[PDB]
Amino acid sequence: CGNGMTAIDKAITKNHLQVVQFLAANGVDFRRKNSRGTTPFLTAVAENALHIAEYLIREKRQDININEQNVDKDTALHLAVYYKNLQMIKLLIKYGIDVTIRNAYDKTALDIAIDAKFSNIVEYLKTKSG
Repeated sequence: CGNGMTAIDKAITKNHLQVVQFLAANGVDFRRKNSRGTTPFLTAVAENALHIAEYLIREKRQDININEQNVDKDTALHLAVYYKNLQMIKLLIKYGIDVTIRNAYDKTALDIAIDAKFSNIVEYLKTKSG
């Protein structure tokens, strides 16, 4: 639409599934990045769309790699924890998220967890996965 402000971002913000599924069937380029440099699924995670992200991860396993990263090289896990959500982070964990890929700004999760006041997510990380 211009200046990297694609309407799919606000469509995900509205949190409606029909148009999102129609666009996914049409073949939207997940490799293409917006002005912010974030992939459409990363944008959907940043918009806190549980059902849209769930559909994108379930029916597009082969379309988008679990190692695929944006320009700043971040996974959806940190962006999801940024909104303190729990159910969708458990869903992301049970999909086998990658934690062994590079990152740019180089801040870990344990150190920020000590002095950033989130408990349930980090305890869930330590409980089962490991």
